[PDB]
Amino acid sequence: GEFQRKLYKELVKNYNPLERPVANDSQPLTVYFSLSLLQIMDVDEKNQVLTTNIWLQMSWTDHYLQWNVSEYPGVKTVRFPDGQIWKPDILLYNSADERFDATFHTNVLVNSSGHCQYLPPGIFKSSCYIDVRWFPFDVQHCKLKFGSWSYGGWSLDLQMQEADISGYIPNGEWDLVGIPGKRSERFYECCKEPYPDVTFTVTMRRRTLYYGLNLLIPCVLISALALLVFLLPADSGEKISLGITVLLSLTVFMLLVAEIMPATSDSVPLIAQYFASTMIIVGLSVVVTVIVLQYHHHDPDGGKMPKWTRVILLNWCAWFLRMKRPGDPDLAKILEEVRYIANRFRCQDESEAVCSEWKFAACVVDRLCLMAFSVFTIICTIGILMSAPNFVEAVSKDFA
Amino acid sequence: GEFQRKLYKELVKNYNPLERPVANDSQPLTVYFSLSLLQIMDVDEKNQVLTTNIWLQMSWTDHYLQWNVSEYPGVKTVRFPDGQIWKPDILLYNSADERFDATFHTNVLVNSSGHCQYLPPGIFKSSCYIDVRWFPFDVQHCKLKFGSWSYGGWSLDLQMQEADISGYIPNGEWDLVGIPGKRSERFYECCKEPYPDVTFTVTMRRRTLYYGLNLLIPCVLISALALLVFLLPADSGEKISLGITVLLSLTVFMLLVAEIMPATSDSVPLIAQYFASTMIIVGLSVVVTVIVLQYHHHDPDGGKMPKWTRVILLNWCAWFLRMKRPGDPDLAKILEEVRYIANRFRCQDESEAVCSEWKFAACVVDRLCLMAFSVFTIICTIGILMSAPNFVEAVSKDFA
Amino acid sequence: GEFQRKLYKELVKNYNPLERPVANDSQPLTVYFSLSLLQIMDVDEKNQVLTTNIWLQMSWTDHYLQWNVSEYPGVKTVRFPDGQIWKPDILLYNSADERFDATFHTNVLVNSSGHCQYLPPGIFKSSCYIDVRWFPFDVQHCKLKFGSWSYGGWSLDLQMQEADISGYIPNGEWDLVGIPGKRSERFYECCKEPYPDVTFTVTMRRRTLYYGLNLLIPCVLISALALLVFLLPADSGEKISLGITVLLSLTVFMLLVAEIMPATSDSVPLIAQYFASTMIIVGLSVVVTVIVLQYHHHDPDGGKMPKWTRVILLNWCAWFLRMKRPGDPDLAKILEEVRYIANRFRCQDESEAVCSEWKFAACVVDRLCLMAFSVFTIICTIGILMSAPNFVEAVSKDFA
Amino acid sequence: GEFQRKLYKELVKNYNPLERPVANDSQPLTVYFSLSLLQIMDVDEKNQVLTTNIWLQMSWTDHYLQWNVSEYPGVKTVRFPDGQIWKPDILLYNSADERFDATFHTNVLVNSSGHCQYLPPGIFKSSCYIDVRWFPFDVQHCKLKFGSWSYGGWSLDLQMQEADISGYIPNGEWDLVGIPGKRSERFYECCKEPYPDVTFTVTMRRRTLYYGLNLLIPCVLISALALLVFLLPADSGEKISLGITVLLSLTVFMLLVAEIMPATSDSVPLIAQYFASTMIIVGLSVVVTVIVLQYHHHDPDGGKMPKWTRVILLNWCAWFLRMKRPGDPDLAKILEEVRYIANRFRCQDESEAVCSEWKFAACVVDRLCLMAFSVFTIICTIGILMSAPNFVEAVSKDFA
Amino acid sequence: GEFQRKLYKELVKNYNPLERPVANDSQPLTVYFSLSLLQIMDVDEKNQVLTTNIWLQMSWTDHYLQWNVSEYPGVKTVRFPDGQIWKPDILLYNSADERFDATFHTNVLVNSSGHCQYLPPGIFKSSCYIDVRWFPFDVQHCKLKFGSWSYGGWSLDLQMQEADISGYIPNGEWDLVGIPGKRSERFYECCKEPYPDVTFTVTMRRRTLYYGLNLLIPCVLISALALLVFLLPADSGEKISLGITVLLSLTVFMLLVAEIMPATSDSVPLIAQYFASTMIIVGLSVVVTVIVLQYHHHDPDGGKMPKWTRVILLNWCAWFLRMKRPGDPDLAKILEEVRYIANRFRCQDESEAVCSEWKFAACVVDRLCLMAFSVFTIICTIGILMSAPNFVEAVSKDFA
Ligand SMILES: *[C@@H]1O[C@H](CO)[C@@H](O[C@@H]2O[C@H](CO)[C@@H](O)[C@H](O)[C@H]2NC(C)=O)[C@H](O)[C@H]1NC(C)=O
Ligand SMILES: *[C@@H]1O[C@H](CO)[C@@H](O)[C@H](O)[C@H]1NC(C)=O
Repeated sequence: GEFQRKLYKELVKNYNPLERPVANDSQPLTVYFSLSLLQIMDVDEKNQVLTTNIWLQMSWTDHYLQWNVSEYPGVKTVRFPDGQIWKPDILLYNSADERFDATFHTNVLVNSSGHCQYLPPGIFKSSCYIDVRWFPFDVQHCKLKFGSWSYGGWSLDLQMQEADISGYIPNGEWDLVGIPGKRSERFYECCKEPYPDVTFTVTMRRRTLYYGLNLLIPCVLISALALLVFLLPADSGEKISLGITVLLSLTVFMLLVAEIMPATSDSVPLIAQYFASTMIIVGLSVVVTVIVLQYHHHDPDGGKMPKWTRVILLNWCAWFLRMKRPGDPDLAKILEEVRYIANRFRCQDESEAVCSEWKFAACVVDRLCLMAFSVFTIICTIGILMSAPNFVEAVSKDFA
Repeated sequence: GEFQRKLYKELVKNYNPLERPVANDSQPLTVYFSLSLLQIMDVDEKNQVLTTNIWLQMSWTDHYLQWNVSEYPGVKTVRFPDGQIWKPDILLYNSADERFDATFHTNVLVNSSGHCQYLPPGIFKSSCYIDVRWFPFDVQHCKLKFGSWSYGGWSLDLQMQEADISGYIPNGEWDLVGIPGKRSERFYECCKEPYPDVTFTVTMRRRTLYYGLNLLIPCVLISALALLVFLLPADSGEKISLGITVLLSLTVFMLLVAEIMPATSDSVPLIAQYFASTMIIVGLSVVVTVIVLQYHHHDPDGGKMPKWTRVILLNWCAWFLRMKRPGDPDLAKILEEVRYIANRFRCQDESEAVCSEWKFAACVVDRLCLMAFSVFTIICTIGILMSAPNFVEAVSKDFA
Repeated sequence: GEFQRKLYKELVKNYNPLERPVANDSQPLTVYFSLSLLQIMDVDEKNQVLTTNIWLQMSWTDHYLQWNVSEYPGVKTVRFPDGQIWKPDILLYNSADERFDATFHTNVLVNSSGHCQYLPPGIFKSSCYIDVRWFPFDVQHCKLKFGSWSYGGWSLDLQMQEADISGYIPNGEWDLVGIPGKRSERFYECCKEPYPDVTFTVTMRRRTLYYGLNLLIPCVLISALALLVFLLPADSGEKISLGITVLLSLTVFMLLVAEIMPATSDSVPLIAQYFASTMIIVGLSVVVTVIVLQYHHHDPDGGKMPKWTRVILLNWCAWFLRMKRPGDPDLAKILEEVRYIANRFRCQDESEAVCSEWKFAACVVDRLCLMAFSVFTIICTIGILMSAPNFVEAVSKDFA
Repeated sequence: GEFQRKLYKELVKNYNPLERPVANDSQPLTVYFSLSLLQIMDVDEKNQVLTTNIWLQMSWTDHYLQWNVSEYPGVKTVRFPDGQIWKPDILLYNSADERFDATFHTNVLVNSSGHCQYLPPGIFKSSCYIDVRWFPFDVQHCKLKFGSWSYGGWSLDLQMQEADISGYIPNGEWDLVGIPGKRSERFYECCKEPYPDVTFTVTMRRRTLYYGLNLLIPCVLISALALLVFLLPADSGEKISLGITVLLSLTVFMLLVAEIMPATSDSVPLIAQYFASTMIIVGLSVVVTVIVLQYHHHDPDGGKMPKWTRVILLNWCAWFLRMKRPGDPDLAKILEEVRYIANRFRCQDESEAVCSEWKFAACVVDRLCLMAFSVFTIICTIGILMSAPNFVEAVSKDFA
Repeated sequence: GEFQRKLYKELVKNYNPLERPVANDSQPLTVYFSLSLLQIMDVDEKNQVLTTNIWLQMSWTDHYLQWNVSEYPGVKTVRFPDGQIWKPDILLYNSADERFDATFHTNVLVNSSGHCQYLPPGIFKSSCYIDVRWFPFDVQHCKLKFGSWSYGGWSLDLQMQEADISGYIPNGEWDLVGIPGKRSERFYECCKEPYPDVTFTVTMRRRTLYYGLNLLIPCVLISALALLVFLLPADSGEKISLGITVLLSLTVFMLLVAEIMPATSDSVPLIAQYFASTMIIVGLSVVVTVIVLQYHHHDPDGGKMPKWTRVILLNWCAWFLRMKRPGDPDLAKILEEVRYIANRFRCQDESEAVCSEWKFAACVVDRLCLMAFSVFTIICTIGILMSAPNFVEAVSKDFA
């Protein structure tokens, strides 16, 4: 239309995009800043980078871009592209992107009275410290710092508007708690100039269903299965094989899990503590199984049971465990032969009884060690998990 | 040619690319929007990104770019590059690309009467929520939202044309069902201005042959092989070794499969349910094998069989399982010697029979547990799979 | 030089880069298209993308860029950069790159009579469907489609020149067969305008030495080693352990191989068929070994051999397998004692013979199952491989 | 404001951005250079690239960009974008980025008297040689070299300002020691022109908690568990199985650890030395276990114990190890029969004693080898770790 | 300064950046080309791409950019940015980068007499065929081809200057041998125009310490450990378990090593040959162990030793191996009873001797196979390694 063509011709006359559009040069220009969170794409634990989808919101009043609607009927708003009008240089201070300005520069919508709007979308990759002390029950507070790169408070004073979460898309791995923010003023040393900024901090809570189903349950199941060695009779030769195979499975699960948590060194993760406890328990179980095996295959002709060990185990433990311990010249010549055979059989029988007593001693230490290790593992696996804060809330939310 | 040179010189005179080309400034400009789906490249389950090959289609009528063919014989169409004529700022709202405008800006083809065409190709990376509750039998509905970034309904009203799938290239992993779309109007709070848009939703069905051949069949084969422990005689010492080796193979297959599904926590995947069932069954089988082994190697001098257990197993189970349970002074001196030897042999024989009865008890509990576990595994592996909807359609399409 | 400076000043006067340089506006402009294949970089099986190194070749006659050599002695050719002269907008239709125009825009070399040459190099990432039905013996036909994005046949008619392979660099993984191409005309619905294009299809054959050395040979070696269980005496307790360990090795090799082939679901790959056959054979071998073991440790006091089974195995199989089956009052008191001892020994001997006959039955079923499984595995591993076409040519080329 | 508009109009008149702004052409221009370290993002060991977050600081005095504040009240500073004023071409010499200039060009802030400030942020990817001789106890010195690309000392002399670490964000994997720097002058061959530069070297110390918890502790635990073979009685058949299973676990841990350290060949890493020692110890333990087993199952009818071996082991080792070694015609016919039986039993008994002596010899070599291997492993695992410098400081910092 | 401002104003008057700056249009322009190698970043074996850090060096004499120093005191050199003066279009012909021009365009330094210098840095990704026939002892010759894209020899004749390696940074994985180069002329078919170019070929030698420490030593150690099966007594039941466990470890090491070498099919790598030899040796050892086991557990009631086998083994091998092979009516009734018992014992004793002879035969074949396999493995592992050329030089450089 000729009206809007004339308006466009008149507006850009003697216009400098390098000039702050204010009526009085000694007064600042008010700029309103806000956010519109859309999607939390990736929370990188290893490299400490949070990737989000954000719609920036800026608004300010211009002095030169005004006109009378009556003179130009039918046209109410005009649009200007990049590099033709002045716009604030608001930048994310703590960015972690190769292109520091990750905003797709769109048009600028203008009032009939100078008010401007600017909503550049973009995917931001900030840098926030991530704590995994209570992983996978952690709650993080990542920050987004925004401010003018070169303008001062006496020239450009930012104002904060409450963040928008209306169009937020829920994420299946992180539960958003809230995104508060507040305006802050930072004075300098030389000069009384304030330097306003708007900082938005994101609070999100990890959803624990996936890890609780794929790591805690299977690992505790293998740990429980490792206790069966104490219920296996020593006559079969599968005790050490079974124990070492559970150890191998635990090592494989360690290999599977090693790639998730980062390489931090500020605090030992809860998953690391629990896995160390489990592997130590399994190793101790293997040691006990070896001791029991060396008790069972004890040589009957070796040293006899010491009185202290006998009275300690076979009496006291049996009392506590409620188990019962099992239990003519030719005529002379043949007489000596049968006597020798009978005495040989008698010696064999007494040696067999001597071996049986050691077998019973091994069988009675086995159940004691079973009870001890069962109590140890249940207590450890309860305490380690219940130590972490907000565990009850996490299991109330992600399981019910 | 001099004719087209003159036409080009005349057309761009007093032309502003920042002006909406309409005859009346108070009336909107009609713009037709459409799509031409070409290829579904990648469906990223973990990061929830769908990558497609798309040819956008836009068309509108211009008012200033008209001429008489008689005045310029031989020339019917003209082409303009980027930044020389006004074009709509149609953008994908829900994009997930670093460059928000992933369209390769091509030329604009012009009528002899102002009609314009614009087909910018590009590879789009949208963000759509992906459900894996019925994985790998899922059907997803990803959306593509298109609309003007700054223009209003009173100025630019979009119109929807049916999508084109003529040049669609079939994908070996996803089966396209259809790509419908409809125009929608969104009114604002202040003002009665409609804000039209065109949303295209893609419906695709996963092809299940690959997963059904590489995951379900091998895993169920190992699960079936794990049942052989109940057919292995207890005299050989390979029962625990075999069971724990099947457990190790299952753990390795878990490690192989862990990397496919995402880390969501909204619903337990069907593959997760089935794998948990299989591993629980294998663990219970190992427990039963340990119990059977401790029954087989029971000490003959220990506690006798309780009457309740004897009558429950050896009579009732044998009835049900249809198996039969197996079954001169020197003269005095030598007489006592041979009597002692004979009595020793008699005691050994009765102890052997006592042990044989326990061996039979173990052999008869073994088959009962075999039957129970076989029924359990077949019922579980049938119910878990048949629970998912459209399973019959999936196996009718991807297997016949 | 002043001559070339004057020529450059004169040439660009009143020149519009948006005008088709033709003498008559109603006639088309002939443009010759060709290719110069240089290197096949990557053939992506999973995402179906072929990456090549290409030198495009374009040539056309210009009408405004002509001069007399006598007027400008010493200068024969001139060069123009991007955006200063008109060049055809030839684009790869089926591209799979974020930047749809993957050509590095170089200069344009000009005749003294208007003829132009343009050779923009670039690395192209097209999208071609890849078949892995006969993997790793496949032969693929990937296509490259080239044509003007907006110009018509009445204005710009493409002409095809034979492709150049003089500077082709041989690839160690793919053997190039040839790169033919032909010109095609596509008429529209409204109008009799042809729309010419040039399509180049690449035919390449996979080199099979690497896969044939790293997958087929080792896997068949483990499959052959799995047959040794039938030559192992049952007295040793390593049969089940050996079989399950070969199964574990096969599972590990499956894990190694799983990452190569794509996730397609249109056809079962030959490698998948062969691996399924091998794993099924190994599982059946384990089942047979369990059956043999349960035959060997059969209780001598259990049910006797059925007559049918005895005559079927011990007679017929031995006939076929050519193996031979192995084979004073005190005086009265001592008389009864020695009689009892002798009768006990006699019963023990007959029970031992009864057990020996079952041991022989197991030993004779073992060799029969060995022969059956050996024939099965050799026949399967020959037929599966020889089923694929061009197998003889592949082994003649990549092995001799 | 009209004042700042007039000032902007006056400043850029007859201004050439290609001219060095100095009053006297024969004198150099002083430029101050500094740094503001913000974050150490990634220390790439394999490809030797250090990625940091840096805010460059430059300052210099301009001669043409001056004005009187009284003539232009209310305006004190002006800002200029890229390409409108002259700025130094300071570049990182030893960069490892595809875009050699990884700085986001921001505005330039100007005094009222010509002084300029320029703080372009960016993420830098330098290339510094990384030493892993003492990994994971290493301390690296990566360098950042900055200097003008084309200007000389007689025209542009750099000056160094101390680095800023006020806004440094601590990293969980690297502990920053300090970032010193100094100015250096490099004369040329032809000409007495100095060429100043500023080099900043970063000193950082690796935090060892993660590796010390996930690699050293578990590996030494498996190494200790491998010693249990010497406490396992030889009667059970799990010695070789246990040893080879610990070997398999060690191989799996090698596979897990192989991907961390780079592929350098200048020095053997400490972790490589320690792992080689551990695997050699385990292999030697397996060899000793095989020797002990072949001693235990020695045939009683074979060669007798040599006198030298007997006196060396059974006497001296028992002295040192303090273990005790265990310990009528018919009448004639029956007489000969019982005599034959008794002599058979006597020969069996003496053969059993002969075998028992070899069993004791194996049992006594077992404990000697246990002691030797325990001393070897503890000494090796102490010396290898304590060899590295700053080990005490590392364990004092990262563990207390 | 006003002098340099005036000089800049005068220089760019009537200057065309599209004109070759020569005094005579019919004469060529001499351009000197050189290189400054800085760092070899990555040598990609799989995709055949060599990434380097390069400083290009170009120099030529300009005719229009000259001035008198007396007229402009104090200014000796001027700098021009991209796109304001003519510069040669030297491009790397065999590039493998998406951006074909990987040079960061810097300024151009100018004499007071027209001489120009241009040093654009950049990271280049060329494409050179990589041979791995002798991996990891290979020496590669990658090439870098440079030449003008459109200018001819009659207009632009390149001249080669020797490469610079003063600032070369040593690489821990590749040892640079040298970077020679030579100028070459390529005539065309139509015309006698030479087309000069400068080609630089890089010769580098791989450092073998890392591979020689992590692959050859551990693999040969496992291969040596696999030979212990022949020193293990057959009475213990760990022979097959040990052999199959070494096989499993070898398979795991194959999985670890599979990802290093590329997927070429032109030649079998030395590492592939050696690994195939090792796995074949281990498989043959397992086969021999099975044969020995089936000899040891031979049934005493089966077929007797054939005379040929007896004389071949028990005599000849024992000769060669120097081992010795081990070694009143009631009165009648009791007489018959004791006679029967004695005859039973005699038959048992002779059967035991018959079994002992087979046990000795197995024990004597075991050591023969041990010697054979030891000789085989040492000879193979020496010959395969020593076959490769420059092996002695590699072990002299990377080990001493
Ligand atoms: C314009 O360029 C073309 C080739 O690049 C030249 O035309 C060729 O000339 C030769 C000799 O007459 C013929 O054999 C060819 O058939 C021609 N090819 C084509 C495509 O026409 C021509 O020489 C150049 N013109 C000038 C003045 O140099
Ligand atoms: C600008 O502000 C100052 C004080 O705030 C005042 O003295 C001056 O008059 C103002 N100038 C204009 C044009 O309003």
